[PDB]
Amino acid sequence: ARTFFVGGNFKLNGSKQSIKEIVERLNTASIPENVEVVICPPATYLDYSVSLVKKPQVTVGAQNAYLKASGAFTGENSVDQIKDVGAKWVILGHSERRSYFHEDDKFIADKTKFALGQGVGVILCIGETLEEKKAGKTLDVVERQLNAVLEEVKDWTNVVVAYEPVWAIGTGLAATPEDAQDIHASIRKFLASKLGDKAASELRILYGGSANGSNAVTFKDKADVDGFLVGGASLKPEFVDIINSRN
Amino acid sequence: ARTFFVGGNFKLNGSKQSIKEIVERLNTASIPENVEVVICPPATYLDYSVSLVKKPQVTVGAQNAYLKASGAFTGENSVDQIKDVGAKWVILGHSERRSYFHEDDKFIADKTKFALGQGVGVILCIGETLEEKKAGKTLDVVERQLNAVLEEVKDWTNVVVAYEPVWAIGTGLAATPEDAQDIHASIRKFLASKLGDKAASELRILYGGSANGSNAVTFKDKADVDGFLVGGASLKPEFVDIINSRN
Repeated sequence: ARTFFVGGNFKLNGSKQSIKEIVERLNTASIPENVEVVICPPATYLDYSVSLVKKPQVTVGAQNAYLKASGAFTGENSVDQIKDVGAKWVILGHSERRSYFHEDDKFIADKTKFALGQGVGVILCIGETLEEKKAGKTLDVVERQLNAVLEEVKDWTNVVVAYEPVWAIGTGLAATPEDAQDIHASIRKFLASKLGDKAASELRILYGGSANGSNAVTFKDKADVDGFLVGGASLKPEFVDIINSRN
Repeated sequence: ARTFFVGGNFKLNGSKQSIKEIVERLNTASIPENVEVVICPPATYLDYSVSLVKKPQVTVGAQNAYLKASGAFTGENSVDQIKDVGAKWVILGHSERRSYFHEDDKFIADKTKFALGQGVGVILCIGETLEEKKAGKTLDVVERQLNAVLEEVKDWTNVVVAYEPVWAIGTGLAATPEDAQDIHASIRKFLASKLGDKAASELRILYGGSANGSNAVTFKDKADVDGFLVGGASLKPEFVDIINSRN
């Protein structure tokens, strides 16, 4: 009893035309009532995407936001503006911000605090690199990453956490569901100790690697994979296959 | 040439409601004929804002964008998606991005090139800090910032440059119109050594300092300040009088 959650990170992808299509396709599909989908298009299409959604199961979120609501912060996205057009989620700490935009763990910590504070949900991204994986420093990083927000955030009833196998992206290594089962279970235990087994038992831990149409079922029987944070496949029709990979 | 340009950068501020009132005011205002006005809302509101302007003189721009149109850059803004939505400009290099997100000179130059590729125009920001000003290295700071862009783009038909005296912000220090004239004259004398005087005499150099309703009027008769990159004045009734100042 953890509601299956499916998130779709469009990344720097979409157009009014393609998004329309993407959303019109949900709206229109058979999707369980008891699944939680959140689509996260560029900030440029947030208002627009909202307009378009008609199924109770889906919401939209932003792919980043700052740690202040307003002020002199040219080029950022605010959680106030994201709630203003009806978005309900924010993705924080994605590997692409961590690497390319060198957001540190305290940055994300602060960003998470602030957003949960303003009433928006947070999809928090953790995971290690190849270098880091090869030195078997995987549990280290991930608890280090989680520890920084644990410092600021005491509640977590509105956080979903997604693990991203960064070592498995463009490296030529592949993550199996067994790899994922393992790491999530582990992650869970860690959080059980900091938060209590009740709070940890209800928290969703999303698998964040290459999950797609063909795969998604592969992970239907892994008890600690509560859903997915999909990349490329979210901009495609296989997206709906994912949403139904359980039944 | 040198048609007066007035960009209003809203920074992280606005709601659907308030961007409606500022546009409406703009729609009904009796502001001059050859005047270029660009409003710069939060990404969240570009579509919407475009939808409301009905005035040949006013256009819209974004506050920052990546150096790629699409891909795996979660959280970023794309010049192509800014285009799809109908905005025409992007501010690149603002002191707030150069500082808190530390966009170095080369990133800026890279993003200027690109956006031009794609067809949007750029409001390129440059400015020295105080410390740099104290060392009397304003001219070297500004040249160095501009050269990075000269390196990559040789046609600035589409670039207006914004001069921000970051050293007059917060500091207790104040920039005069005469200050402005001096500097602009100097960055103009310098882009001519490199872009030929014709190109230079056609380049609009804006004052991105604290320009408001009440002092906008003091820069008239400053021959090298072709306009303004306004700030908080932007979200208020007096943006209009800034607009009508050259009159």
